[PDB]
Amino acid sequence: MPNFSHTCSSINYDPDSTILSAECQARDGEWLPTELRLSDHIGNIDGELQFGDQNFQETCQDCRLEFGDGEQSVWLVCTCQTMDGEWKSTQILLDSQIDNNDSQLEIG
Ligand SMILES: OC[C@H]1O[C@H](O[C@H]2[C@@H](O)[C@H](O)[C@@H](CO)O[C@@H]2O)[C@@H](O)[C@@H](O)[C@@H]1O
Repeated sequence: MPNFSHTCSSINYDPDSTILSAECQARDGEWLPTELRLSDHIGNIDGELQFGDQNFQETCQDCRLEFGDGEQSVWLVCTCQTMDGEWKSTQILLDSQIDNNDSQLEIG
């Protein structure tokens, strides 16, 4: 269902504190800024990235968003260390079971 793309603009993601910042329009038509911490639903699992877990940037580096053919989407890729200590590249699409209300930001 709907995502924070068209509803919000100026998608920012700091790789240190992993916080997503973007301006969204409220029901009153007013524009406000919102922040979100993915670490809450993203953790490391034997070298892979999955939803439901937490604490991932601590064991991962080079996190960066990537725009596809249409700037209406950005994709999250990060290198996460494995339990043996090896480094591997994983990928994950934020667009999915996540959405933002007109004036509030909460999972759908
Ligand atoms: O911050 C603790 C860390 O613990 C768990 O991760 C394990 C493993 O996947 C990691 O590769 C190594 C460190 O490189 O540590 C543990 O053995 C996870 O619960 C992870 O989410 C958490 O951040």
